Amino acid sequence: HKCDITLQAIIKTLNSLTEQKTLCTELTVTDIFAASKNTTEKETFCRAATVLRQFYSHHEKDTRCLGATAQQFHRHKQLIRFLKRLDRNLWGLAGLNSCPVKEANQSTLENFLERLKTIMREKYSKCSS
Repeated sequence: HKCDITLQAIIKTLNSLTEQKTLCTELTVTDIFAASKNTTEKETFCRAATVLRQFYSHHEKDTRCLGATAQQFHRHKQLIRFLKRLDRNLWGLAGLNSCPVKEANQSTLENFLERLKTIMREKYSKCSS
């Protein structure tokens, strides 16, 4: 379950998420990676899934992100869709719903996703020859 193909599904979505820019990828999320100690692997996924869920739940209908042009509106919806897909996979990996996030530092969504991608790519690396 640890080196499950789900790792690839998460990476694929993160690749799409970071090659896509929005009017709000600069808005912030709690930096769960600002901890001088990321707990167990499952706990890290639960925390990442938690911060992303509050982000898309709070910005799906945000006037700052909805967009003026058809293209902006499309990218917004696309972003929300990808976040939900990423979140779904993370919760699946976490096998946990109740996890505390105490970090004060706020990082832009964009930087948070790049960081998560790095971590995910590392897991993939540790799983393969």
